[PDB]
Order: sequence, then C-alpha cells, then structure tokens
Amino acid sequence: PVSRRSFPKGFIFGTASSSYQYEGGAAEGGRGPSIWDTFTHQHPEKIADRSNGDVASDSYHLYKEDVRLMKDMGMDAYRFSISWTRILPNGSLRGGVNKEGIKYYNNLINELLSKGVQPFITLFHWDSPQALEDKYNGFLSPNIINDFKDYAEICFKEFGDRVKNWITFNEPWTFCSNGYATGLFAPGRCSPWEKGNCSVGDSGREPYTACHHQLLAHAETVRLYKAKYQALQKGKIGITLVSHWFVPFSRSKSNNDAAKRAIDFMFGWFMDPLIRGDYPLSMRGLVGNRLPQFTKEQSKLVKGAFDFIGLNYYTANYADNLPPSNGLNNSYTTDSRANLTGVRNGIPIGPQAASPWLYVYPQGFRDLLLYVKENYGNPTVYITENGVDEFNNKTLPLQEALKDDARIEYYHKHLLSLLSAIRDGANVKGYFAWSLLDNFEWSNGYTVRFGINFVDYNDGRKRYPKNSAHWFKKFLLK
Ligand SMILES: [Zn+2]
Repeated sequence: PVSRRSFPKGFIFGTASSSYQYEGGAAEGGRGPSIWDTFTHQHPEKIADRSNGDVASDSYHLYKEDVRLMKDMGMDAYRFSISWTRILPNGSLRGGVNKEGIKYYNNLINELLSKGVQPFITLFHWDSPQALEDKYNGFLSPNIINDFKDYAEICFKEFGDRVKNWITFNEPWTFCSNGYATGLFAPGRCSPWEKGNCSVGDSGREPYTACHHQLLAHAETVRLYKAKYQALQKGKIGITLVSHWFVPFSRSKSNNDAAKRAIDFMFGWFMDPLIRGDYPLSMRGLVGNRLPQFTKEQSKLVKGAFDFIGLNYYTANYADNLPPSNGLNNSYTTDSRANLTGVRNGIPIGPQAASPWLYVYPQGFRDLLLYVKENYGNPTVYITENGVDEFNNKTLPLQEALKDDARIEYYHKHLLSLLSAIRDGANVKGYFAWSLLDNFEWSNGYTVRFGINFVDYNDGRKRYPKNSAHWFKKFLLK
C-alpha cells in the first residue's frame, strides 16, 4: 500500500493550522485587532455564514488537547502561525510588547516539544494589524517592512532558542489577489467594478504593490535572521507559496503558453524573484509600469533569500488563452491573459470538493513538483499545505460526519503522487496536512470542514477524530 516507511528516512510528517482560523480569544490576553477582526465584524455579508474568528476552534484555550491529538496520530511536526497583534497589539515595536501573548506561544511551543513534536512557525498568516492598516494602509506602504522586521525579531529573540523552522509569509498570492484584486478577503480592497464591490482600491496596482512589499519584508527578514540569529540558533528560514497545476485547455500552442502564463503569474510572481532576482518576463511584459521594479540592491537581496520553500497544493485548473480586454479594466485577475476553469465541455478536471475552487487532481501534485525541480534548480521543498474539505452539515448525526472516506481517498492518492515525484528527483523534505482541526475557513466561515479532526461548534468546540485520523495513525507507524 503506502506508509511512512515508503518515504526517505528522516522525512517529516505533520499538520498545519493558522492563528486566526484556530485560536479564538480574539480579544483576550491583550490581543489587538487584525484586519480580519475588522473585516468579519464590519462586512459579515462577505462571509458565507456571517461569522467571525472570535472563538474559532478555541485553540487559545484548547491547545493542549490539540497537541495530544497530533501525538496520538504520531505526527513529527506542527505548523502553526503566530498572531502579529498578539505579540504587538498595534503592529509596531513602539506600540508595546504583549507579555501575555509571548507566554501563550511559549506554552504551546513547550507543550509541543514535551511530546516530541517539532514546531514550524509561520510569522504572517494574513492577520495583519488593524493599527497599521489605519496608520498607513498596511502592506501598501513601505513602512510595513520595518514593522514586520521588528515583529519577526521579537519572535526570534523569544522563541528561536527552541524554534528551528521559520516561515515568513503564507501564500502571499492569496493574500494579494483576494485582499487587493477581488476584495473578497481582508482588507477587502478592489476596483469598484470588481467582485468585492469595495469602497476603496485599485485591482490593477495594489495587488502588485502589496506583494512587492511582502517580498521585500521577507528578504529583509531572512537577511536579519542570517545575520544575527542563525549562527547561535541554527534554524532554517523560508516562505510558503501556493500553486495550482495548469493543464492547457487544448493541445494548441497558445493554450500551452496560457498555462505557462498562469503559473508565472501565480507562482513565478514569487519564485522568479527568489531564484533569479527578478519578476517573470511575461509579468514584466504584460503588466509594465503597474509592476514595481527592484533596485539592484533589492534584486541582490531577494535572490537566494531562503533556506527552503514551503509549497501549498490543492488543485488544478484548465488554462485557456484570453484576448486582451483592456486599458481601463486592468486587474491582476486578468493580467495573465489566461482563463482558468475547472470544467472542460461539462466535464470537471476532477471531482469537486465542498469548496467550489477545489478539484481533486492528484496527478497535478506530481506535475507541480517536477516543474519546480526542472525550472527552479530543485530547491529544498516542504509541502506546507495539502488537503480537502467536506460540507458542514447540521443535519448529519455525529457518527456520520466522522466518516470521511473522501478525505482518506484524497490523502492516499496525493501521498502516492508525492512519493512518485520523490522517486524522481524532487527535493522534498516534509509534508503537512491541512489541517489538524476544522476551523474558520475565511470567506466560507464554518460552512466547510478541512480538518482531520471534527470540531463541534455547538458543543464547546469538542474534538473528535474522523476516520482519516485513524488512517494517519496507521500510515505513520514506527
Ligand atoms: Zn475556551
């Protein structure tokens, strides 16, 4: 069949979570508001079930139970994120350090290590400080860089004696496209005609400005870590990027070039700068002056600025050539001149999960990993997220909700697909399942469940292992 035994010796298995989706205690322990507190409370129409992360999965109180669950599966590692506003309630150093917040993350870190689970920490998982949003529009201003740098530094000082694995940003693609092009995610900015129908924004500039600043904050932080912390702490620092796999809509060459543009715009947007020191040619060509430019100093800094790359994979799309549109309607969403669908002639590329955008296509996992090997020099890679969701359904009896054979099937195929890619050259060192628990799934609220364990939101946030948890327990033996 397949088990951890099939994978290289020393290969790491774990689960992933994020602060805002899991923690709750949104206003406890001195936590300041994030742009997602604001977004969920001020724009409930923009959340499927009009909900928020106030309580979420209550990991702020329940983290000991969480650790116990992952130890029982036999996980090696846990990827979680630190809430910026839990450490610095208004984003900046001069705003004050929150000692109760530090205490929380020490508690979790120590709990994890006491059970032999390695902590991998994400610094930014979208919960950007409201105070910095109000002050200078957050990631739209270059001031974000030094504030982020100071926040990372406090984390290295407080936790770096025990934490040896650091991720700066999680899926900057999703943050920038949904936060600034579609406006469907916090901070909910977009051009007035775009899907989010936002009161402020510019879908043709802001996504590029925000992500340019994320890259610079990342590289700056990497340099800081390598200069002051890596010698005496000996940890690794990286970044998490998401990519779909893009299948050409037909065998034509223009559709093959469309697929290439799709991956350049989603993935290369961040990979090209890190490997080659510049944005992809196609982006520079098609976007011109709306895409900011690295100085030579900055180009030098970003190139090679990582020890590993975290890769998130979920699904694949068909990529179809799009004619230009254009001139007044410029948006990041259409800038690639590619049309992405999950359906071709009424036939979905794979079976569709609870999330409309998620099609089950294990073949694409292999394809993406080999593409990274061949086009980017085969960098050290962790799979930082991979998973699937079922609907939250109030009518199902508990015992039925725990029967998640679709999830088992998803992981089985995807772990086989990952194995075959490793058996070819893929430089993959670990894998993290999204996610340990059902959680706040952003604009979908609690309408969907990604967890390997069930969370009863109506019964005190109780955790119940799903069938897939028992499956992982077997998969992870010895
Ligand atoms: Zn509680």
